[PDB]
Amino acid sequence: VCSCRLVFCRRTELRVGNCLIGAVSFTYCCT
Amino acid sequence: VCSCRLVFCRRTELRVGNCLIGAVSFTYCCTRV
Repeated sequence: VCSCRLVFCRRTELRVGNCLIGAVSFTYCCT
Repeated sequence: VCSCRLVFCRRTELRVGNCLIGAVSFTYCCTRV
């Protein structure tokens, strides 16, 4: 499952891309 | 729950932004209420 986080992904996740919400790039993380 | 979809969200969902994955800009969608 994936989560849009603020900065870091969890130790259980890898960064797959960005989640862009109102001109700000959050970090898209998947297990 | 939120999802990355191609092109359109579902009717019952809120379009909240985009998932940028590799070359593709997907639509970031979340379930309403």
